[PDB]
Amino acid sequence: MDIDPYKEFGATVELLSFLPSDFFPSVRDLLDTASALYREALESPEHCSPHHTALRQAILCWGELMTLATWVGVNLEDPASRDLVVSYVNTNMGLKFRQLLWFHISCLTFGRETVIEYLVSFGVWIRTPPAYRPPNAPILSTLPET
Amino acid sequence: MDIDPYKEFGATVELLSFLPSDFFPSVRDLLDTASALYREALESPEHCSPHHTALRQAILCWGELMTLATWVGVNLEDPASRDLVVSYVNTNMGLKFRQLLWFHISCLTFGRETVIEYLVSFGVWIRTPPAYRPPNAPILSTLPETTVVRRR
Amino acid sequence: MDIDPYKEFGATVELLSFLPSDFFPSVRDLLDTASALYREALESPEHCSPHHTALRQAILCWGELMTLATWVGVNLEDPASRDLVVSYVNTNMGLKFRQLLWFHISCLTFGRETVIEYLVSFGVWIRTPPAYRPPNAPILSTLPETTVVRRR
Amino acid sequence: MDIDPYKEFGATVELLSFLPSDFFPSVRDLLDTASALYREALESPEHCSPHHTALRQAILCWGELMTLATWVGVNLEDPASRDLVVSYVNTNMGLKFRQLLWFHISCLTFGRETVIEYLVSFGVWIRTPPAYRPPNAPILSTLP
Amino acid sequence: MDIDPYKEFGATVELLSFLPSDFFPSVRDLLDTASALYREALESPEHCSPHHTALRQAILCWGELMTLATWVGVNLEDPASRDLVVSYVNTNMGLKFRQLLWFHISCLTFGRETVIEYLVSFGVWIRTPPAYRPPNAPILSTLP
Amino acid sequence: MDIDPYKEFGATVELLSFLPSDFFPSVRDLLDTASALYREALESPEHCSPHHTALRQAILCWGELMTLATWVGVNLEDPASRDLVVSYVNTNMGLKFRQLLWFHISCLTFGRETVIEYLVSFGVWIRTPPAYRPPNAPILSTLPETTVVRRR
Repeated sequence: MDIDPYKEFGATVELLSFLPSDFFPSVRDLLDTASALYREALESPEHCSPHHTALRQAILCWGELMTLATWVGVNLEDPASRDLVVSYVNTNMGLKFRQLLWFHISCLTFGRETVIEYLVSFGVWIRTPPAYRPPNAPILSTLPET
Repeated sequence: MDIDPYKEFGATVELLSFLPSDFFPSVRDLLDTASALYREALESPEHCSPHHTALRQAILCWGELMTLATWVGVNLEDPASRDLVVSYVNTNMGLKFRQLLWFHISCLTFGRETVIEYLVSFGVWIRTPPAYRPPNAPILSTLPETTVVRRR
Repeated sequence: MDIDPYKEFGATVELLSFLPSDFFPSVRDLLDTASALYREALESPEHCSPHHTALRQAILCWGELMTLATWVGVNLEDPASRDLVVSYVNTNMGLKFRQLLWFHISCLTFGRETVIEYLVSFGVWIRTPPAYRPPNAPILSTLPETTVVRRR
Repeated sequence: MDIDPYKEFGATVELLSFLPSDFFPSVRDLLDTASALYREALESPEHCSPHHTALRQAILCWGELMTLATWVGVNLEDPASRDLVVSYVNTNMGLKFRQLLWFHISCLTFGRETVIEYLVSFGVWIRTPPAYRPPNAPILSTLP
Repeated sequence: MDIDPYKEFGATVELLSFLPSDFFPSVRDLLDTASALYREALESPEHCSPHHTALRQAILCWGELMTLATWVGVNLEDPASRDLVVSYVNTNMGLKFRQLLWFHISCLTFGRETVIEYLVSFGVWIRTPPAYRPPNAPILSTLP
Repeated sequence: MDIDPYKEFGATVELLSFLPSDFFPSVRDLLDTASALYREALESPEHCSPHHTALRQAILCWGELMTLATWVGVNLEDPASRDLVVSYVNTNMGLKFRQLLWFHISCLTFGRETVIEYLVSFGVWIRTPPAYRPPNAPILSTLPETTVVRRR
């Protein structure tokens, strides 16, 4: 079955690929951000939003993957195999999780539509040659202008 | 951060613990049932209900796990380490996926409250000692077992 | 082309694939039943329903296959080839034809919405492991108590 | 069981017997035409018409027969019987499939009336003796 | 990117594949016809129709390719590669240009419906076996 | 024939010929942008606008040119001829294609009347000699202050 994790929200894996891989923060900062801002709501027994349920599923899966990594670290008897698998897991699933968490945390903080607008603007600016674009990179902010 | 995947639906992992680990069907049967009943909803561009969102997330994760399994299948030379990894992944994640799929599929077809009522009935019947259990264990169905329809 | 024969009727190959091979009667029983109940309607030049058209095509196809079986049985000098061909044809196409005939006859007798529900019930009951399965399957029948008394 | 596939559609085998067996095109051209013009409908979840229903069953049946042709090609070791079976299946059932496909494709494209009057007429042209038969055989066309 | 040039106009490559490659006229006859009938419109400052837009781009592209054919003819010294390049450019891209020009010129002259029914029908005449194919192949005409 | 591709849109080759070669992004950027913003509209079977039709023709033309580049790269035995042909094709047609794609994408994003004014402004500023030219060119941008705050 062909399922896209962003289609229910209107976003596409073709819109997220548009930004460069090095843009997204590390998992440690995104998990800390989530713990700081939304821990209580996530543990709430109500369906606050579809964003909360997606975050809940993604966090539990990452936990299970980390448990698997630790079990491979105790069980697996040779250094090359354990090293190879720890690298593979960390890099590929970390990048995927990083994109998904950044998208949902930004949608909750700034509004999904506003976040998508910011994404498009930033992608467009990274294509424009530097002599012919505004000098400061676009950033999301929540301070008032006054 | 401590999250329970059932708690937003008003069940608990402890309530499901009443079911024995070998109760749940195989992964292939659950995926076949989902393919038969719900493909068009799951693909559709609407958040029809929280159950569809949860199913969507679970399926993608299982898919990525299978991809990793196949990648380990190519990459590692030593058979024993890859065999250990594959057996671990299949057994441990398979059982968890099996439970979550059974729960969300049953809640969609029968109704979440109806599924909770079954769980309770199954638990009550399994506590009874074997010398006194009636042989008709509870099962979820929509029909009288002896349904007769007389057509004109 | 890829086609699902059931999709036009709102069922799927997946949903029917849970029925075991012991469930279907013999081809001789199904042809007897189809004739005894519907010969005149089938021979009518009217589009009575899509079920009638599907039954018509299938019957003629099986007739042609039986003609092929009689031809191979005459022409080939080697009994091993004859036996291999006849056994393959009878077992595989007879089982496929048996499933399709049972589906259309049941839809005509009971009605589709009813057949969908009964099929779903069977699929749910059969996936239950035998240690927990109640001993008697769901039955679909036109005689509820097999005692026939003067109608009203 | 007195089962004529054209009878529910208002023709008969006997009427269709006016066309010689050499007339009908190859199975490949018919399948190509069907794939080009009706692929979407023949795979959609509706009975658009009974012509749509009959075509689906026929296609699936040819599929099963071709699958059997593949099984025979592998599992019999005597080449002579294997060839005899393949040649018989292709020639005899392919002729019937070609007739049925041509009839339903033509009925969908031109309409029953257009096709059937055409049968009755091509027939009239073929009964004419060679010395008076015009070289332009009748042909179906939508151009006014 | 799933880009079929006929799809926005209600045909497909697959339908257009009924015509053999020998059928389409030479590029010179098509360009002569376009110059004789639409030179004024194809050079006026309006989008009279999307057929007018598609034709302009195609003509400019053929122009650039022919300019490249002139540059290759001068700047490569090995004659064998120079000839191979010229022959490849002319044969392969000229076939595609001929198909596209024929389609748009015909759609402008006779109208989409007239052209397309014609495709569906010429196709029907070609699938007929040689022993029964009438010698008069279908042809587009405006005469009543 | 002689044709101006811009004349149907109310611009001319002359007006655009003032833009320098350093102004246009790479072809890889423009194809990425065109896909990311308009793939579904382009694949729609509807005449959304003449801009869509022009973009469609150009994309297919560039695809065919790239096919030619791969063919020449295989078939020719002499690397000098290959390099001369590939470099010519890439530089001249890539620059032409880059200009046309930038024009149509900008017209779709900003709107034509706006693009005309901006082009005229650039042409006026660029013809000024550098000793008197103010140091920063006119900019056309969708983000005025590159600080993005919750919309109204």
